[PDB]
Amino acid sequence: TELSERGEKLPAAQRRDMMWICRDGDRAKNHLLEANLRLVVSLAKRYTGRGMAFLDLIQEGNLGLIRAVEKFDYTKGYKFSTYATWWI
DNA sequence: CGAACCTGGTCTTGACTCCATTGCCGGATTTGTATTAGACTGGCAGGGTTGCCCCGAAGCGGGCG
Repeated sequence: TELSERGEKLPAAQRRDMMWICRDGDRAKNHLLEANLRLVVSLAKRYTGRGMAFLDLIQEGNLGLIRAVEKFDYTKGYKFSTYATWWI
Protein backbone atom coordinates (compact mmCIF):
# COMPACT_ATOMS: atom_id res chain seq x y z
CA THR A 1 0.00 0.00 0.00
CA GLU A 2 2.84 2.38 0.83
CA LEU A 3 4.63 0.97 -2.24
CA SER A 4 1.72 1.69 -4.61
CA GLU A 5 2.72 5.37 -4.58
CA ARG A 6 6.15 6.43 -5.83
CA GLY A 7 7.81 4.96 -2.74
CA GLU A 8 10.15 2.53 -4.47
CA LYS A 9 10.82 0.80 -7.76
CA LEU A 10 9.62 -2.79 -7.93
CA PRO A 11 12.18 -5.62 -8.09
CA ALA A 12 10.83 -8.70 -9.82
CA ALA A 13 11.63 -11.43 -7.28
CA GLN A 14 10.82 -9.23 -4.28
CA ARG A 15 7.55 -8.18 -5.92
CA ARG A 16 6.46 -11.72 -6.77
CA ASP A 17 7.30 -13.31 -3.44
CA MET A 18 5.75 -10.45 -1.45
CA MET A 19 2.68 -11.07 -3.63
CA TRP A 20 2.94 -14.73 -2.63
CA ILE A 21 3.03 -13.88 1.08
CA CYS A 22 0.16 -11.39 0.68
CA ARG A 23 -1.94 -14.03 -1.07
CA ASP A 24 -0.92 -16.72 1.44
CA GLY A 25 -2.24 -14.68 4.36
CA ASP A 26 -5.78 -14.69 2.99
CA ARG A 27 -5.70 -18.45 2.48
CA ALA A 28 -4.57 -18.86 6.09
CA LYS A 29 -7.42 -16.59 7.20
CA ASN A 30 -9.97 -18.62 5.24
CA HIS A 31 -8.44 -21.79 6.69
CA LEU A 32 -8.98 -20.55 10.24
CA LEU A 33 -12.58 -19.56 9.50
CA GLU A 34 -13.30 -22.93 7.86
CA ALA A 35 -11.79 -24.58 10.92
CA ASN A 36 -13.96 -22.87 13.52
CA LEU A 37 -17.29 -22.98 11.63
CA ARG A 38 -18.11 -26.08 13.71
CA LEU A 39 -17.58 -24.12 16.93
CA VAL A 40 -20.00 -21.53 15.54
CA VAL A 41 -22.63 -24.24 15.00
CA SER A 42 -22.03 -25.71 18.47
CA LEU A 43 -22.59 -22.29 20.01
CA ALA A 44 -25.64 -21.38 17.93
CA LYS A 45 -27.37 -24.74 18.57
CA ARG A 46 -28.94 -23.58 21.86
CA TYR A 47 -30.28 -20.11 21.04
CA THR A 48 -33.15 -21.54 18.99
CA GLY A 49 -36.80 -21.75 19.97
CA ARG A 50 -37.63 -18.05 19.71
CA GLY A 51 -38.03 -15.80 16.69
CA MET A 52 -35.19 -16.41 14.28
CA ALA A 53 -34.35 -19.39 12.11
CA PHE A 54 -31.50 -21.74 12.95
CA LEU A 55 -29.62 -20.97 9.74
CA ASP A 56 -29.94 -17.25 10.45
CA LEU A 57 -28.45 -17.82 13.91
CA ILE A 58 -25.63 -19.83 12.33
CA GLN A 59 -24.94 -17.08 9.79
CA GLU A 60 -24.79 -14.30 12.37
CA GLY A 61 -22.47 -16.49 14.42
CA ASN A 62 -20.30 -16.83 11.32
CA LEU A 63 -20.14 -13.05 11.02
CA GLY A 64 -19.17 -12.78 14.67
CA LEU A 65 -16.47 -15.37 14.03
CA ILE A 66 -15.10 -13.22 11.21
CA ARG A 67 -14.90 -10.34 13.69
CA ALA A 68 -13.20 -12.63 16.23
CA VAL A 69 -10.51 -13.75 13.79
CA GLU A 70 -10.04 -10.08 12.89
CA LYS A 71 -9.41 -9.04 16.51
CA PHE A 72 -7.80 -12.25 17.78
CA ASP A 73 -4.34 -12.18 19.34
CA TYR A 74 -2.02 -15.12 19.98
CA THR A 75 0.72 -13.53 22.11
CA LYS A 76 -1.53 -13.82 25.16
CA GLY A 77 -0.94 -17.56 24.71
CA TYR A 78 -4.57 -18.63 24.97
CA LYS A 79 -6.69 -20.93 22.85
CA PHE A 80 -8.74 -19.38 20.06
CA SER A 81 -12.08 -20.81 21.20
CA THR A 82 -12.19 -19.04 24.57
CA TYR A 83 -11.68 -15.73 22.83
CA ALA A 84 -14.14 -16.40 20.01
CA THR A 85 -16.99 -17.65 22.23
CA TRP A 86 -17.51 -14.09 23.49
CA TRP A 87 -17.85 -12.54 20.05
CA ILE A 88 -20.06 -15.33 18.74
C1' DC B 1 -88.74 76.54 1.81
C1' DG B 2 -84.10 77.34 4.81
C1' DA B 3 -81.27 76.03 8.97
C1' DA B 4 -79.86 72.72 12.94
C1' DC B 5 -79.50 68.10 14.27
C1' DC B 6 -79.33 62.51 14.58
C1' DT B 7 -77.67 59.00 13.04
C1' DG B 8 -76.40 55.97 8.90
C1' DG B 9 -72.18 53.49 7.08
C1' DT B 10 -67.23 55.09 6.06
C1' DC B 11 -62.76 55.64 6.86
C1' DT B 12 -57.82 57.30 9.35
C1' DT B 13 -54.78 57.39 12.93
C1' DG B 14 -52.53 56.74 17.31
C1' DA B 15 -51.71 53.71 20.82
C1' DC B 16 -51.68 49.05 22.91
C1' DT B 17 -50.71 44.54 23.01
C1' DC B 18 -50.27 39.84 22.20
C1' DC B 19 -48.81 35.81 20.49
C1' DA B 20 -46.22 33.13 16.84
C1' DT B 21 -41.24 32.48 15.08
C1' DT B 22 -36.84 31.66 15.43
C1' DG B 23 -32.88 30.91 18.23
C1' DC B 24 -29.53 29.59 21.59
C1' DC B 25 -28.06 26.92 25.35
C1' DG B 26 -27.87 23.68 28.80
C1' DG B 27 -29.24 19.49 30.17
C1' DA B 28 -31.77 14.70 29.84
C1' DT B 29 -32.88 10.73 27.40
C1' DT B 30 -32.33 7.78 23.82
C1' DT B 31 -30.23 5.09 20.32
C1' DG B 32 -26.16 2.97 18.11
C1' DT B 33 -21.28 0.65 18.18
C1' DA B 34 -17.11 -1.57 20.36
C1' DT B 35 -15.44 -4.74 23.90
C1' DT B 36 -15.25 -8.49 27.40
C1' DA B 37 -8.35 -13.97 26.78
C1' DG B 38 -9.17 -21.03 30.66
C1' DA B 39 -11.63 -24.48 27.24
C1' DC B 40 -15.67 -25.47 25.06
C1' DT B 41 -15.80 -27.37 17.63
C1' DG B 42 -21.42 -31.25 12.93
C1' DG B 43 -29.98 -30.82 14.93
C1' DC B 44 -33.67 -31.51 14.41
C1' DA B 45 -42.30 -31.66 12.93
C1' DG B 46 -43.42 -35.38 10.55
C1' DG B 47 -46.48 -38.10 9.38
C1' DG B 48 -50.43 -39.58 7.22
C1' DT B 49 -54.21 -39.72 3.46
C1' DT B 50 -55.86 -39.63 -1.30
C1' DG B 51 -55.58 -39.37 -5.89
C1' DC B 52 -53.24 -39.24 -10.39
C1' DC B 53 -49.33 -39.49 -13.68
C1' DC B 54 -44.70 -41.50 -15.51
C1' DC B 55 -41.32 -45.29 -16.24
C1' DG B 56 -40.08 -50.59 -16.15
C1' DA B 57 -40.87 -55.83 -16.70
C1' DA B 58 -43.25 -58.65 -19.83
C1' DG B 59 -46.02 -61.08 -23.21
C1' DC B 60 -45.70 -61.17 -27.68
C1' DG B 61 -46.11 -60.89 -32.40
C1' DG B 62 -43.65 -59.74 -36.25
C1' DG B 63 -39.16 -59.41 -38.39
C1' DC B 64 -35.02 -62.36 -38.59
C1' DG B 65 -32.10 -66.58 -39.40
